[PDB]
Amino acid sequence: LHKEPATLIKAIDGDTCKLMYKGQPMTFRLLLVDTPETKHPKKGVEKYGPEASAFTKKMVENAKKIEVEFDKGQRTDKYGRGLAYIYADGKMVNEALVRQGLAKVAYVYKPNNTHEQHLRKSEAQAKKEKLNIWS
Ligand SMILES: Cc1cn([C@H]2C[C@H](OP(=O)(O)O)[C@@H](COP(=O)(O)O)O2)c(=O)[nH]c1=O
Ligand SMILES: [Ca+2]
Repeated sequence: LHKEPATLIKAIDGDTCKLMYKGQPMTFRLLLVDTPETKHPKKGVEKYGPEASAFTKKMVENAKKIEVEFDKGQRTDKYGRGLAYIYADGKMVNEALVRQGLAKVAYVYKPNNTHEQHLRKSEAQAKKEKLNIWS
């Protein structure tokens, strides 16, 4: 995979944000994970949703550098959101969230699953430690 620079425009929630990519604003959705919902009425504000948003927001807003890394399959979903692993100063937001128990490994669609095992080992550690979602 290859990392590419991006510029934070606006953090929306734990797993969705707007970034300037290739001189074009677009919303991105984190690959392989799912932070709780805070916008959709069908799900309501799920437990830990706000916590996940705050964690992500702090992480991306305080970064000197943001990079996006597409996987080997499709680069956008049906809603036109970019699908990537996002790094804030070299730290993967997707993993950071899972490690804290603020996200679950979800939507594993191949061939977009290069980092699946890494994220799963982190989720296991969070459950093991009974963190947030796993408390
Ligand atoms: C992470 C991801 C989400 N999605 C879709 C699945 C869900 O569609 P439906 O909305 O039709 O259920 C939605 C979940 O994202 P949200 O957590 O933003 O809702 O986005 C993909 O298509 N591919 C992906 O890799
Ligand atoms: Ca979500």
